[PDB]
Amino acid sequence: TRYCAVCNDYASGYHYGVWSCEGCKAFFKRSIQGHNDYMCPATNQCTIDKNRRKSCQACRLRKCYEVGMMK
Amino acid sequence: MKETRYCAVCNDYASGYHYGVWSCEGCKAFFKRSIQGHNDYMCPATNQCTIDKNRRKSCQACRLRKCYEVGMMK
DNA sequence: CCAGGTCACAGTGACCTG
DNA sequence: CCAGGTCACTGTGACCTG
Ligand SMILES: [Zn+2]
Ligand SMILES: [Zn+2]
Ligand SMILES: [Zn+2]
Ligand SMILES: [Zn+2]
Repeated sequence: TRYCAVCNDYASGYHYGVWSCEGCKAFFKRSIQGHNDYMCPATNQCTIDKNRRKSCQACRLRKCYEVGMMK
Repeated sequence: MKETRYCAVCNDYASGYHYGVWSCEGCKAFFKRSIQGHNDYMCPATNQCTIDKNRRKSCQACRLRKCYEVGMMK
């Protein structure tokens, strides 16, 4: 029992370099294909979790990189 | 004197006066859906998000909050 | 006018393919 | 096993209807 390094949902495998859910995986995936900068609605410290992850993409991506994800 | 109207909620161009405040089509539809039943809205931060035109799709909780704050009434 | 409907559209994530 | 694809679902907001 492994948990997403990004949001802590249950991981599905080791994706882009860390343990991660299908959600963070695909998100990260989408991200590297090109995207306008994201915007945090608050102060750049959101709580990324299983639910809240859909809300702050900016924080999600940041956390994506922080925990390691890379192509 | 006033050249334009702005959305009391998000500050984007207002389109009419909906739910009792000048509002954009976005905030109007948002509020509409929200009053149409139970809502599980969450804040990803501390319940003090900035709702503007770019951050509006981001926190539905705070958006609703301001909807009510500024006067919207069903 | 406005309220409430509608629907093309974009992000999402579970699941498939290779 | 995984990366990268797919696509059913869902929330949005621009528009329409009554
Ligand atoms: Zn995750
Ligand atoms: Zn954030
Ligand atoms: Zn608005
Ligand atoms: Zn919020």
